[PDB]
Amino acid sequence: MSNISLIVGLGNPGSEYAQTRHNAGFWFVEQLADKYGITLKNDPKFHGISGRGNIEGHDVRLLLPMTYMNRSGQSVVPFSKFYQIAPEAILIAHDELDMNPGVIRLKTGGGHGGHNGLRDIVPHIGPNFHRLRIGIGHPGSKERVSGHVLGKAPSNEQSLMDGAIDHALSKVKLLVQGQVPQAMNQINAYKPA
Repeated sequence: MSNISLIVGLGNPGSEYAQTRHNAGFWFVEQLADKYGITLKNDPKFHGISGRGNIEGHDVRLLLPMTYMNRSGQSVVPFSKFYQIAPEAILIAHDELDMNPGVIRLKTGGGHGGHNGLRDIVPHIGPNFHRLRIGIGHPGSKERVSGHVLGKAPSNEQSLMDGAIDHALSKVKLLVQGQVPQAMNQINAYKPA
């Protein structure tokens, strides 16, 4: 398998969206960056914030599009093309409505599953990148999906998500070292303590 060399977190820019569920991807990558001392800087050429540094012995790029969620491909696509990074070396972390808080899965391939950030990316780089699906829960009905992803979770659900994100963080070494099947087993087995 390919080592993961680019890790992307999906979300919206600005303080008003920083704590919302739809930024789950941003939480993972920001926390990963600070865990390893990687600095995320403004990178207007690619419509995002990005960084590069050593994670567990591998040189890894980190990216947060600043396009707004539904336009995320305007950053992920030219960035990965410029550095010639194949989809198979990419992991994209994102909120997953179809899984509850505290559930987290690593997935390879497939389509966007209705996720409007992934909808903007699959068309242009294809589906064969890896995804870290961070469960944010489903509110109950189609009509409330937007207010749920665009809202801040209560502290109980937030702890569940943070516990799930902490677990995936501990598996990133397997991902960057090319061990994707092991990482998938070990991430996917998580259940809150």
